[PDB]
Amino acid sequence: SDDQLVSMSVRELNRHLRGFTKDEVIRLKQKRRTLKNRGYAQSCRYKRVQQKHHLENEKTQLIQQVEQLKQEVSRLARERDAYKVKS
Amino acid sequence: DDQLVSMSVRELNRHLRGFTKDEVIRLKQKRRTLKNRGYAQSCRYKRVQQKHHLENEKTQLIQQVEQLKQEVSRLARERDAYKVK
DNA sequence: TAATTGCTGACGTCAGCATTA
DNA sequence: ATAATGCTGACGTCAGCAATT
Ligand SMILES: [Hg+2]
Ligand SMILES: [Hg+2]
Repeated sequence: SDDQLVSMSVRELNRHLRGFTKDEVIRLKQKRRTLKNRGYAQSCRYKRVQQKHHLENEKTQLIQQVEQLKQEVSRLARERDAYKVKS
Repeated sequence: DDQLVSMSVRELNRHLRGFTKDEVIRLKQKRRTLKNRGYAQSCRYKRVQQKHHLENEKTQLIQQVEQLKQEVSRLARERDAYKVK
């Protein structure tokens, strides 16, 4: 079965490929990789979405960090201005 | 041939005039399939370009928060100079 | 009221690079 | 040294949307 093909032990599978011709063995060995690849690619898509968002979220954080540091610059500059004049 | 993707509407329709309905259906599809193959290549290109622009966007920020930190720690000592005076 | 076009999200394939058994 | 596994970049199909024809 397709499902059973994807799911069995490295050994369990070998002990089940006995009667099948050698060229045929490879076809199903390729089928196992191909099938397993279908799974990996899916999981990769999810991960990529997570990674896309993460970078997006970093950017958000860096921007508010920029605002806040600018807001600090300005106030530290108000104090320097007022103290510069008295001095 | 596969340069079927090349010929324009006007060029193409006239090319089609010889063929049967069924043949037309087949060729028109191969065209969209071919045309789409190139479209996909475009979407990938367009994507790397804007993937980069984003990398630069972050890099310019990671540094912008440096001159800002340095600018504040500069204004710290400069404000104080006129504070202590 | 169609058809064609261009683009993009999502998939499944395949090649490569490690990592693991 | 083999074989298998998982992940990922890039690709080609296909669907379905938007905007032209
Ligand atoms: Hg990924
Ligand atoms: Hg794109």
